[PDB]
Formats: sequence, structure tokens, C-alpha cells
Amino acid sequence: MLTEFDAGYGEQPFRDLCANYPGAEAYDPHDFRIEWGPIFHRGRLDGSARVLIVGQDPAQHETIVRRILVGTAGRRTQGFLAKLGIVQSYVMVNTFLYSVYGQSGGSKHKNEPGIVDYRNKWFKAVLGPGNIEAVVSLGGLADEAWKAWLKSSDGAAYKTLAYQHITHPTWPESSAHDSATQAANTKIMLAKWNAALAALAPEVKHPDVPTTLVPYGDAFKPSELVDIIAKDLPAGLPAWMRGDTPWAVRQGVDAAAKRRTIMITIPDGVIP
Amino acid sequence: MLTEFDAGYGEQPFRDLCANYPGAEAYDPHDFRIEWGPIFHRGRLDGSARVLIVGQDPAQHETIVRRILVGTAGRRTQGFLAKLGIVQSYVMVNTFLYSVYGQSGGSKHKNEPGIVDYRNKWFKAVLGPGNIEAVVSLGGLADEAWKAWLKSSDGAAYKTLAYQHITHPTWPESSAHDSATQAANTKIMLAKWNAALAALAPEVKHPDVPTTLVPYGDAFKPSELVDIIAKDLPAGLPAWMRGDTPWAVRQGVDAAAKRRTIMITIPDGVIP
Ligand SMILES: O=c1cc[nH]c(=O)[nH]1
Ligand SMILES: O=c1cc[nH]c(=O)[nH]1
Repeated sequence: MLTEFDAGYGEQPFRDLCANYPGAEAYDPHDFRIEWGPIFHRGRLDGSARVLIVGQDPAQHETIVRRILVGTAGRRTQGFLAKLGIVQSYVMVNTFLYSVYGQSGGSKHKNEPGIVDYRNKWFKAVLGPGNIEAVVSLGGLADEAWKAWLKSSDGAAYKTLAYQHITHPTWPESSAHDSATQAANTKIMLAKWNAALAALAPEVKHPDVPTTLVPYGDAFKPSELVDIIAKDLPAGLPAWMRGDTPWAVRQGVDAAAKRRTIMITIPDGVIP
Repeated sequence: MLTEFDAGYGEQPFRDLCANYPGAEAYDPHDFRIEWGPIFHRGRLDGSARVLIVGQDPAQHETIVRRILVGTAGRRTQGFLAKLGIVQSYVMVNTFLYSVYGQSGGSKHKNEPGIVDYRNKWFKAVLGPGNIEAVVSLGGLADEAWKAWLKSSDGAAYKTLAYQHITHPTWPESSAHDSATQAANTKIMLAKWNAALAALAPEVKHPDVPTTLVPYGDAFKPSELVDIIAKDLPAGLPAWMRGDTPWAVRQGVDAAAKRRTIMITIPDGVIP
């Protein structure tokens, strides 16, 4: 009928934010992939947001879509929020603007003023209206990011919020090699996720659709992997860039080659 | 004082346009690369527009920047407009939303009833404010596109509008293989261009900068290759995305793979 899209960052305070973002003076160019520029958010900036997701750092798919959480992690997160009856009314700022280069990480820089101060201005901007009913952090650094926000002047008012530390969507796969232990560490992730949902269900009193909580099983049921909605992607992008199939990856013979190149690859079935 | 960027298409009437665009029902999926989405424009949509550029079709350098004419062609067009003394005050629009898949030139469909009307839907919108001081078409289908606009109801008001059809900026390289023949067709494009500049310059009464008209020589002065300005690119996009060096190309072993894939590689010098 009509196809929805995220107009982007026209309205203040987001215009100045996207107009005045930090570079090498804050993010170390070797430890952070600043070469790809910053990806700022995913979701609503009009106030209709009820849940805030605090993620960790972008990847190759985010680098093309220019929105965060549009890969596997985001697709698992979508379903997580889908269980809360939340289908679009969300906001998702990543901790770090740029991706960590290695597991060396931003954790070497998690308390750097350049990173924290800027991130907090975004926190303040999305929470200002005060329509956020819950907060869900993805992983450890997201947690300390949310905590570091709360110990600040502007953050103190949000200590009563419904924050919830969550394990990082892809811990299973980055923690493990065999697929047995990965599934084993998937079962433990879903368990902790269920705990968080049980904790958050009562506090989200404005869902997009009223839905009674259906807990995760031992593994990811496909119904619980929801494609990113069109309203999240900028004008024109194709629906294969928000689908169930991977379409972006870094390529190179050595670590240097991989850092400079990305390959976009359209899934089979789009072209006749 | 910092970097700029294109908010996107959030103010009407452009958002509804970007929300209701034509797809396979208008652009033939075999002849057009509908697979990458439509790219809508480049430049100003706030009324500051002075020149309308009607280009032909997007390329790889337009599938990423999401803006049209951001490669060699755009950089030549950029240099062209600099001579009219306008450095930002422009609007750029293509004949086709999607790129042509082949050498034919997507002419077989140059008269569709879904392709043409939409292009005109944009024309009416960009001309609506009535501050457009000049029109420049790039190549044959660009030329025929402007004429097709003029033969319509809403277009009738613009037959008096200063218009110059010029050779498509990449005519030299798409014609021949030898450096010499490309070198031979060097002033044949400029000289023909100089006339259009001579013809429009007096009618471009509101430039961004008072500028002395300098006709083209026989070849492209490096100064006549102007990098695309930041305000044209969406928020966050790295400045290597709009530099003097190419950074995107199609790759594959057969024709099918090549249509599905795109390699982006960052130029040397971005990463220390
Ligand atoms: O943006 C992203 C992408 C993957 N994982 C995250 O935590 N954030
Ligand atoms: O946008 C573009 C890019 C290349 N050539 C064109 O005609 N238009």
C-alpha cells in the first residue's frame, strides 16, 4: 500500500547531535572502526517509544543500512520485544557509535569522556519526553553504560526506571565453537531472557499489541526471530536488507584487507 | 562549523513520495535493477533549489550514498554547476529511479505509464516553490524526459523555463575503449557544454557565489572536479564516501553473481 520508513534525524535535538558527533579524539582509530562513520540509532525519535534498548556496537550490516541492530542480534532482539507486545514502539542506541575492532574492544575505552558524554546526550534526548517505560541493556558494556548514565546529573531522575541487564544476543556463538555447547549456552541465555521478560511484562503498560507473555523454549523458535520492520530503514532500502537472510560480510586475505572491504550480497530469490 | 548532512525526506510532499514509489509493476525487473531500491535525489528540497539536474540512471556509487550522482558523473556535474556559481543551491533527479541493467538504456520502457508520471510527481514538487532558475539534462533519455514533462498539464508552465540539454558526463568513456578515442571525444563534450554554460549563466541570476564564467578548455582541469559536499550525504557517512577516489564496484564470476554483489573498499589513507 504504502511503505514506511525512518525519515531520519530532521528534528532537534537529534540534528545537532548528528551534526556534532565525535571522531578520533574519542574513539581510538585502531581499536574502533571509525573509518565507516557513526551509526546513531534504530527506532522512533518522535516520542512514541516505550522501550529503550541499549546495545553494544555496530557490525557490517549496520554499516550499510546505517541503523543499529539489523543483523542476527537485532532480529533476536526484535522477537524479544515482540514478546512484550512491542512491534515498533522502540528506540535502540548502541553503546559505542563505531564497532570495536577486535574483542580488544571499547572496554579498553569504556570510561573515555568523549564516548560517555556524547552517548549521555542521546540518552537524555530519548528519555527527555519521559514516555520510556522500560530499559533493556544488551551485555556488560551496555550495562555499565546505563549505570554510568544514572550516576550523572541528568540521569539521577531515572534510577526508578525499569532497567534490565540482559545477556548479549550473540553470546552463544561467540562464546562457543561446537554447536552443542552453543545450544547449551543458548538455553541458558533464553532462561535469563525469560527472567527479564517476567520482570518487564508488568511495567510495559502501553504495548503496541496486548500480548500475554510466552516464554522462550530451549532454543530459538523461528517465530521469535522477527525481521526488522520497514519503518526503521531509511527511504528506498530494499526489504532484503531487512530480511531473514545475511547479505553483508567483511572480506580480505589478512586483517588489513578485511578492515577496508565489505561485500554486499543480495539473497537468492529477489532477482528473477 | 562542523560536518553537515541531508536530513532525508521528512517534510512533505517528499515523504509521501518516498513512501509511495513504483516497483516491478512499472520498472521491468530484467531491464531495471529494482533490487537495490530507488534512489530519489541529491541536493536541496527546502526551496533553496536553483538548478534542476535531470540525470539518467544511478550506479554503484549511488546505491550506497543513497543519493544520485555521487561518482565521477556527479563530480563532473558538480564542476559544471560550480561554473554557474552555485555550490549547494541545486536539486538533482534522475530519469529512472533504478539503474538500467545493460547497454540498451532502459529506453524500451522510456514511455511507461508508471515510470513517467512518478518522475513528474517529483518535478512538480521540486518546481512547485518556483525558485528554479535553470534546467540541465544529462544524455538522451534525460532530454526526452524533460520534454515529456512539458507536454503535461502541470508541466505547461515550464516550457519557458531556461533549459539546456547537454551530453551525459560519461559519454567519453562509455563510447570507446582506447585512451586516445576517449581523448578524441574530449572537447566535443566540453565545447558543446560551454555553449549551454554560455546560454544559462546569464539566466542564473541567484548564485551561491559571484563567479566569473570560465569556459572549459579541451580537457578537465582538476579544479573542475568538485567533490560532493557533505550536506548532500545522509548523517554519519564518511568523507571517503564522497572523495576524489572510487570506492565501489560490481563483482562476480558470471553475470548473475555480478548483479547480486557489490564490493566497497575504503581508499588507502583512511585507516592509519
Ligand atoms: O548494533 C549492534 C549489532 C550487533 N550487536 C550489538 O550489540 N549491537
Ligand atoms: O546518478 C547517476 C549516476 C551516474 N550516471 C547518471 O546518469 N546518474
